Amino acid sequence: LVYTGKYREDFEIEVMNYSIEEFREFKTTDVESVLPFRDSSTPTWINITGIHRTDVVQRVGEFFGIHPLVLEDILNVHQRPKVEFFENYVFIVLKMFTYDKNLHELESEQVSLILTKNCVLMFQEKIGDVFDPVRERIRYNRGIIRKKRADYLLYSLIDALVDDYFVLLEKIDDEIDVLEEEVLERPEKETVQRTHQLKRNLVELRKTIWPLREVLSSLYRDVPPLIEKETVPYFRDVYDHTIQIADTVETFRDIVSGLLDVYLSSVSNKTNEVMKVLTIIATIFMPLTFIAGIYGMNFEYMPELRWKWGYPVVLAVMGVIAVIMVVYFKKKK
Amino acid sequence: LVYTGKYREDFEIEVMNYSIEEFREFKTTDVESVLPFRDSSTPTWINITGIHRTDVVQRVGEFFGIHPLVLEDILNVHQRPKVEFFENYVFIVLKMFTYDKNLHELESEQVSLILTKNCVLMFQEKIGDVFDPVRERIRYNRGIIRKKRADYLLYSLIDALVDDYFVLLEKIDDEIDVLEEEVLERPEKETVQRTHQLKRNLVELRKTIWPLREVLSSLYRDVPPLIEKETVPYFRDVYDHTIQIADTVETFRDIVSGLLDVYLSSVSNKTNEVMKVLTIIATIFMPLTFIAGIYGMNFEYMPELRWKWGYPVVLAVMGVIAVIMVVYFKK
Amino acid sequence: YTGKYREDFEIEVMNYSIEEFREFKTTDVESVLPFRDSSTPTWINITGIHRTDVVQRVGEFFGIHPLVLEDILNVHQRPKVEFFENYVFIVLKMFTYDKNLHELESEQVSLILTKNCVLMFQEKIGDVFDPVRERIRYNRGIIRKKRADYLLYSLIDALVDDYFVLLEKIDDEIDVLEEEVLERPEKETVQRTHQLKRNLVELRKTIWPLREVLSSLYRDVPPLIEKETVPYFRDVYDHTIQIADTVETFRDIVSGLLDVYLSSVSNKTNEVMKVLTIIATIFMPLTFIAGIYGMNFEYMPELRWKWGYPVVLAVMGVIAVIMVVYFKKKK
Amino acid sequence: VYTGKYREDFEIEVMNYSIEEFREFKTTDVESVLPFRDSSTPTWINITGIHRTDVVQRVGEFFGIHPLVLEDILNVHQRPKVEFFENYVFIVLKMFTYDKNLHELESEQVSLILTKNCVLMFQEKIGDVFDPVRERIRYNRGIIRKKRADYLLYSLIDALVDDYFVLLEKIDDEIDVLEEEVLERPEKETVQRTHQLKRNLVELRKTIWPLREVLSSLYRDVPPLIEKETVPYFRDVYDHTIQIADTVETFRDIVSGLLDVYLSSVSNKTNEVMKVLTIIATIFMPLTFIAGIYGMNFEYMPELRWKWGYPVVLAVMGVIAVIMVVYFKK
Amino acid sequence: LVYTGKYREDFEIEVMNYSIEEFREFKTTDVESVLPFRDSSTPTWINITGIHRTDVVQRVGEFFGIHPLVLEDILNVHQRPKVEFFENYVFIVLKMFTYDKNLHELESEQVSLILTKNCVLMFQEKIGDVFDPVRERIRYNRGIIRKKRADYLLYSLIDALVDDYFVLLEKIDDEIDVLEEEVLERPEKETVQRTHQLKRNLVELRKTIWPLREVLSSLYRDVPPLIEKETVPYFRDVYDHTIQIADTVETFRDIVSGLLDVYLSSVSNKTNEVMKVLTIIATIFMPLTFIAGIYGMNFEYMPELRWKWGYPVVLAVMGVIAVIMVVYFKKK
Repeated sequence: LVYTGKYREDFEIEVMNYSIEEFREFKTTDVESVLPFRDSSTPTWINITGIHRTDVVQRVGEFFGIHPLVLEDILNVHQRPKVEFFENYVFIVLKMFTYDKNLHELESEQVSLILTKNCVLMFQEKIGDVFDPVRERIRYNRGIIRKKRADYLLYSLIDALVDDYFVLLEKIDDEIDVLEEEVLERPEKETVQRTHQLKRNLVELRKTIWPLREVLSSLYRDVPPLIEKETVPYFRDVYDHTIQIADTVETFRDIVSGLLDVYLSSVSNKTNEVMKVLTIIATIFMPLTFIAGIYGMNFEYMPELRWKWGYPVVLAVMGVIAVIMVVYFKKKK
Repeated sequence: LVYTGKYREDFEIEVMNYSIEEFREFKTTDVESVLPFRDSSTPTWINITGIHRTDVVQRVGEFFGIHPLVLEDILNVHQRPKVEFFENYVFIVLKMFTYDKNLHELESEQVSLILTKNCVLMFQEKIGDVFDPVRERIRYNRGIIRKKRADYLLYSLIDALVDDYFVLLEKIDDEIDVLEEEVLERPEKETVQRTHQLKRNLVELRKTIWPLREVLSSLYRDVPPLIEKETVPYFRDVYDHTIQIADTVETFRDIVSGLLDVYLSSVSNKTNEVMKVLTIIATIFMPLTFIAGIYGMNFEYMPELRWKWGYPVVLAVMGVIAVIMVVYFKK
Repeated sequence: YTGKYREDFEIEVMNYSIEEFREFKTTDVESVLPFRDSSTPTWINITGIHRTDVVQRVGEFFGIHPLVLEDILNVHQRPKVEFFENYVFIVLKMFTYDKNLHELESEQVSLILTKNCVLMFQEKIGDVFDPVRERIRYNRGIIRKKRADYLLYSLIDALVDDYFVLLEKIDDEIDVLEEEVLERPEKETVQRTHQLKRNLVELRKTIWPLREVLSSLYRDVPPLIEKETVPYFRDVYDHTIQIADTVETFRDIVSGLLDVYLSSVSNKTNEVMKVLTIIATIFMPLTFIAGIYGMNFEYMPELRWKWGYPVVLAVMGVIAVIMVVYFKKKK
Repeated sequence: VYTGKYREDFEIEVMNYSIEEFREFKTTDVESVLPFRDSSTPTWINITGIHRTDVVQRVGEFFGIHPLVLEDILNVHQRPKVEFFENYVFIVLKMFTYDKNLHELESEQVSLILTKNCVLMFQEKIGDVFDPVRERIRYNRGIIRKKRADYLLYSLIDALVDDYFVLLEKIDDEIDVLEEEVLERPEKETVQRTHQLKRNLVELRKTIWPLREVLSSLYRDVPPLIEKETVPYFRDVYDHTIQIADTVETFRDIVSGLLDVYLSSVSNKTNEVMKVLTIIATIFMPLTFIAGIYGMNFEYMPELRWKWGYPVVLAVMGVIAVIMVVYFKK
Repeated sequence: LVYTGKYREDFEIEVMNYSIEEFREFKTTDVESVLPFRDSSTPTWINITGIHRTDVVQRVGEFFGIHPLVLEDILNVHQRPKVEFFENYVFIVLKMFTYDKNLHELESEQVSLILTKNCVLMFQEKIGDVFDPVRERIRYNRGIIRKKRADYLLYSLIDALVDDYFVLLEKIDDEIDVLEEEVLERPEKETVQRTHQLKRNLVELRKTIWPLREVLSSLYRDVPPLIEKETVPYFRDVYDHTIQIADTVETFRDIVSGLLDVYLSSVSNKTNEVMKVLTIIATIFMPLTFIAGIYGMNFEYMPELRWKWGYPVVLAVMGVIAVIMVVYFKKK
């Protein structure tokens, strides 16, 4: 039993049993109070927050007769999502994402679950989730959520985790718009440094959902013990929502790529803005310096003193030269 | 039960009850007057504008016995279009899209409606809709919209909404037409800030349309309380169009996709072209200037004055070198 | 009249029957008017519509909407079909592209079919109706035995066939541009493409919305008899598909033209600087040294060192030459 | 009207199988394949050389096929689709092939029509991926004999699915060659080759993208055929096109990023020259200016009044050049 | 039978024979010493080094009746990792990579293996492998490897193989962080070369592992000759790795792909930065030297002498004009 997560602080127990009639919920740290709900007729949902605790799970897990490896695998926070099939229960590896705005940081939380008999087990590390509206449906008798069983109750949680990324979408757009305005007006250094932060976290997001599809697809392909009549209409929708994300990822991939060019295109303009100055100055002096060089040189036959008005006439012909090119300038280049 | 919308200004109600025989249309802001129309055997079409009113949503919902969310989710002005079937009513979320050509921006208004029995409730935040020609055929008993019930009206309402997207695409292309031309001829940075945001507007669009197919797809394969037969092929025609719509959207991206580089394409090439102009100037005068710079420097031995006419001969040897370079240039 | 041609003007009327035929050229505007109630379908040519006296007369003579007259006076307008209880106004263009220089001209052809007459309006001289005149002249086709209904289409189909030549015009220039860009590349090429690609976009400006224009009568034609012109519209639209595709076909190619052309010169940007560097970087050192002896001092090494003039120059030569080996090093 | 580029060869073949026995033949006779319209066992039919409008018209009118359905086949340039009917099934498909020698992707349309137990397959030229499919029909190998023409069609399409994977292998290998050239020994005109590949890659996306609807239309419906013995099978095929198209989008980024390597290589070697050009002119311009002053002529010359002036002038400016050396690369 | 490798130097053959009872091993380059152990009912692990030998590999291939082309394929050191299936034994193409951090080099080592009956063939290129701790378990009876057969050891070989790929990436991972710091701050020349080499080796990396993933799924779905599901679930562990490894490879691919263009905007922006200096340094002296060259010329009418204090005045006006350029600067 090895917990490799960073949350070893708080622990919490919550159990929500429901039926076509009533609803019940409580928060008791008692380990042996939530266990007798296992053989309950009505589907009994159980929450375990603060999964860092090995002692409680070691009692609860072995009260359910859970395979030893499955116990520690839960405590392992470094894992690629999957599903563990058994003759009694079904285990699934999941992840939750949280992106704090006004900052670029991607944190994750691994949620594990085991569906045995009528009981659904949700295992949390810290406080907070997107499965609160699910409880709202349970508590307020919203839909067929009171009638159906654990596999649907599980799907209700599965359906919620799907919407988790949809909520995360607007969180992404926030940092984009801030980064947008940085690029759109007065672009500067560290912007590209911020670009990578947005760019790196971008593909990283889809990278997680990518194998998670087959994790859910294999379920949608098999599920022998659970009712497939209920299953097929459930997961097929979730199976569709991954396409909604598949486009949504590329949606921002084009934005990040496109907006990146704007900061890059400005430099070319800025370069062109400067290289026009270096151009016009070099074109109005070096040819005239050539004139100053010839008369600067002294030869055998000197027409300067020979011809009348040798000195003043030199400035005259050069003055026009400086003008005629300006007319040729101030145009499209 | 909080309205987070940007329009809490005005509040409007309109009621239209019709049939193959009779017809009536009127605007009564009275919440009590529209209530007894719940038991109407004829299809009841009701307009409700100014959804900012929490009490009206509550009051109308109470008398109709509506779930809190179904009333509250409407007050939530930020929501994804979807469909929920019920034993009595049908929860539907829609999004009206509007675009102005002068100022480039995508403005929208969320639309939700509920259909139970013969009752239909259209909801709006602000004034304006595309259902004006719909009311025409209703009012003048034109089409089959009178002959059938609210179920076909439900289609007829959505039909006008889906049709609006086609017209919207027409405005988009012309904005692209002007935009794409500006980059071609004019390497000036004004369209650049316009493009990426106008591109973003189209990018914003596909985010809605793609999952919006489920709104059709759900009704297309199910409609348990609604009548069978007719309901599906009418939706099919729309479900066929929503394919063409989304395919039309992605097609537009290809234009803007490489159009961004065209801006950089001209600038980079012109910059280098300017360098070419600067190059040929600095390369021809300096060596010829270097010549006179040598004679500008004096020494003890000057063969130039030893052999007569050393002045004009130098002018000749320089003139050819400058020309033969220009000949070498323009290669 | 918003056009620029106020010079050339001509009036022609070719009235036919199932038996006989008549044609005449009378500059009098009042002369063609009594042909309105002529039992036989009367086709009328009006070239040089710049004259408002003919515009104002005919419009008031047939009772034509004032804006429709202005629509003819407006030479810059999208093709369309205007449905009315009596007549139908249609905007059409005649595309002509010379191979000598890149330019595509378009003359608007408006037509109004009312009662017993069909009107053709030309801005300047020239059309594709010369063989159509022959069909009215030589009794070729069903144009004689039918009324103004197919008589109008006989004018239409000839215009439809005109687009084919235009594709052949551009495609030839494309094939030339294929040889101009992909191989033997030079400047001003893109500028020719900048004219061609622009006209290519300018081409889709008309044809693409012209589909609905031809599709306007596809399912309608209210005053005239139907199902004769409908299968015509079918095959006519069968042609414009390949046309618009051919338009789009060139676009993808034309894109690949500049794209490869872009990286070509932008890579030579470095190559150009290679020449500008090696030339300018060998002068400033030498020009300075050759500019030293121009200065004045108390002690002169020029006179102190015998052969002061040639020795200094002789040694600096190789010092500038070794720069070539100093340069040219593989970057 | 046949607008295709293959009007040369033509061939007709019919493969009729059972759960026990099997028979096949090659007869160009148009009236030999028609009486198998009422064949109990599912009939598989191969027709290459769709340029012939007579057979398509003859066989089509024999099956009561709508002229437009026969006309859509005559059109060789078309987007894949699915059209359900109360009797038969009409589906349009495409075949893509790439050669490594010259960078180009050749295309071919396959329009199949399933009516009851009769399946039609139409081609322009010789060559297909249905050869290993025939083997199972030939050797009584697998479930393919037991199930009907619906699973046959499923298998026919299923075989066409993996064809893209192998087709994806081609471009990825071309990428590998492109990975080599752009990075190692960067070369001009390679972008032109790359831009063609870009044009080739986008060209492929035109088919697979609406082909999702092609698969989704079938999979989520199947009105005439047996649903539960067909629908879950279409899924895996409908699942693959997601896995396929995602791999397609993957290459789009791969080639895009590597395309900028050659671009980045140029600007770097460009700037490589610029920094050198800078320090050359910047040092002599002030120095040349100084000597140019003493070259000027006036009424008063203090240079002669400067004791030991000449040796120190060239020396005092000698330090100015030195302090700029360390200043370089600050 | 053509050897295409670079190691024609050394040769060695080790044979490790064990059972559920004992263990025994020997190292004999003699060909006819390792052959009679073919009919051994006990699992026999046979090392094969000196793959340059076309004759012995043939001879052993002759002794086992191995297909001639397969023998040449073993002699072929240029091949995609795959599995050649046979009715009795099984041929598999594999690779072993080694990377040093000092000099960036990804070297390749192809090891083919064939398990016939109880005999295990392992074709080495040169001396040494990562199977050193694997030999300990066979020798010192460490684990259930003794109680099980060589088919279980067959997967135990993959363990040493895959564990290398883990450490391999861990070695390679060190360079990216450094290359980042090279790109993020203090960017310079040769950075592209490191960006090239590390990515180039990474290209070679996926080019090997990605098709090597098909090796497992080839057997994992079947394993026809050996025991099924008594070997298959072991593959599932590496099956998780071979996908995650290539994704961890893909991780480095995406990072380097992004790390590259950051350096592009780094230089290109600072390219103009130096051009700012060259512009303002040159353009100010362009007229100055020209002005000095004006009076450098000589004429019949010289107003310089006509103008009192001609020398100090001219040098005075050029003092302020050159300075205002920096004030004329700071525009855009």
